[PDB]
Amino acid sequence: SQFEKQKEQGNSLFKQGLYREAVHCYDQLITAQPQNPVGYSNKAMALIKLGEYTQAIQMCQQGLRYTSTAEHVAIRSKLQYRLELAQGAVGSVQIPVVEVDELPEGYDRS
Repeated sequence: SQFEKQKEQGNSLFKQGLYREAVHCYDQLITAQPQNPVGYSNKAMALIKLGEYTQAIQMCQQGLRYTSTAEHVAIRSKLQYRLELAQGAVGSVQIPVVEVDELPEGYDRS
């Protein structure tokens, strides 16, 4: 029986820029024992990273149910912090980290 092993082994994947795998690395906590907010303190940060803010808020309000104690004194406010920003990014973009652009097909050829 384990929990932190599968989750921590994807904390890097969440930071590699391939977030689709990183969602799929924190979902097993919400199914192994959802009685812990940490399962909603990393998925709740990778769903937003693809653009699924709509699903991230549906996880923030399901992790704040498990921060009733000092074992999660910061997660108690990190799911709120992201909820407090998902309602302004589910249809807008002012915190991008992987956006891209090209030339106007008329640049100075240099």
